[PDB]
Amino acid sequence: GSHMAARTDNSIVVNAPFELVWDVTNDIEAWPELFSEYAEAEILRQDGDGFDFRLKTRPDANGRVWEWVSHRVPDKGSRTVRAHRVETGPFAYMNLHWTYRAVAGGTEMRWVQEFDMKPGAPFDNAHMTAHLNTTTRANMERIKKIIEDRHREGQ
Amino acid sequence: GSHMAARTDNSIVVNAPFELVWDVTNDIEAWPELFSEYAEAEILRQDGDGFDFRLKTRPDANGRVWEWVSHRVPDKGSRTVRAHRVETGPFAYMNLHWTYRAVAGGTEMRWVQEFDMKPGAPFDNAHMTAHLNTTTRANMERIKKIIEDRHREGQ
Repeated sequence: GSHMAARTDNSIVVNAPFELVWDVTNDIEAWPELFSEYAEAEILRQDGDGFDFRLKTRPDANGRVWEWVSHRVPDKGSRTVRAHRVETGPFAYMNLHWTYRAVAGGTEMRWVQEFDMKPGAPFDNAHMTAHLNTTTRANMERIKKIIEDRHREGQ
Repeated sequence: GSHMAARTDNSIVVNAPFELVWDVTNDIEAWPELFSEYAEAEILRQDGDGFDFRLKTRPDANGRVWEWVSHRVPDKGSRTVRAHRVETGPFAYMNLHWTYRAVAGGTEMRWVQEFDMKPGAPFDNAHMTAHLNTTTRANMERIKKIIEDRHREGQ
């Protein structure tokens, strides 16, 4: 039979210039602090064009933990980032696309995820879509707050 | 006439492994967030063995702001970092030495600063010593808290 793939599309404006928002959000070493969702973020190797890194989440409200490896390709020149899952997990596939658009007073981050769950996975498209929206919004809001706070150079 | 140079010696134990404490404290991009004292931390160039970077403080209680360039040389293999001021400012000289010692449950950071103020500088050895101790302790405590918090992988 046929079915539709899943997708998430979230945005948030960070009151800081592109350079800072880009540098912070792409500083993998800081991810476990920047993202409340990530317990670990380990770069495994630099595939030249991009890199492969392992991510592991902090347990969610139910105690579930996710861990996977993804190939990430940042492209500062194009103010864009793309990545996709490479392991055999519940996701048939999962790819990401981040854009950083200049707006009055800051940078608007837009994160898009396109995926499809394997049949029988603990989470189906509907459930995972809800889970990802919740965590993504939480992550983007924490990141906004952290960046804007460090961006203040006064007292 | 003769006089004695100044020195500060501060320590704090961070409940995290060397790798994490080292990586975080040497991630210059994160300094404006890690250190409440730094408004900016910009790497200017990589002098091969080390690098030169510009630092600018957030105003202190009196509204005073410091900005300087220093040559920093991290040496992970030796678990040590050394740096020194290169500009013509109120400091006749200022050099730093950080050590990371393994202790039960964590890493003890020890930061030592050796310096001497130029005569006529707004701050003399005594005043600057007090200022540096206050800010250093504040910085080390914030860093301890941040690292230990991100180090927790549970809920």
